[PDB]
Amino acid sequence: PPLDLRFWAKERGLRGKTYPLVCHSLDAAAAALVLWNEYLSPGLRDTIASSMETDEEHAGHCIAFWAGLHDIGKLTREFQQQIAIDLSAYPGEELSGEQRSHAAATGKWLPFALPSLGYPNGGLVTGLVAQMLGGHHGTFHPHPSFQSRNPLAEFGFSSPHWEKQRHALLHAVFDA
DNA sequence: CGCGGACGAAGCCATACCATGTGGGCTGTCGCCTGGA
Ligand SMILES: [Fe+3]
Repeated sequence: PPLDLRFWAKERGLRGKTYPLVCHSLDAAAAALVLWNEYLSPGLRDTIASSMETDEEHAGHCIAFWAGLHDIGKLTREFQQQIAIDLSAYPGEELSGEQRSHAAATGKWLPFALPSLGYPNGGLVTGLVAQMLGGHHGTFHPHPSFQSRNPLAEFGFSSPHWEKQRHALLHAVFDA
């Protein structure tokens, strides 16, 4: 699916301009890498890399992709509808009023989409990383507790259009 | 001297703006008189 550039990532004090979400995800991941090489100490990187059974190369790669996903939860409807943006393109997912923050949205959606990329479904690694970046605003949220065998739809993610776009963004930052 | 009644001693407290649609049940009338049935 062709990725769209209408979705926002930053709106405060832009004098009427909108910033694409994908560019924020990517430049964020880049910040993760450059800080992973220039800022962090080699010994601490030995600590983290050792604790995660991986090496600097793939550990840095992983956390870079994770930073690139920090704000993926912004692809809801209450998030972009905050200002006048045309949403009639993709129907469904009407306003329920859960007041979820984008960080909560990502923290609750990641444990069920990324398994197509290889993380073990229901495992621990995907959980810790999911809540880990999902709490990117200082407050961590609990692990997803669902009672329906279709968790994606019970959390309010039922439109195949929206899900197809966020999967597209996921894959985009994944090969990037 | 023996004692009633009343109080007081604490353990407690609590950084990345908007809405509401409803109802139904009670009252009595004449023209009067003759004729025919
Ligand atoms: Fe964020």
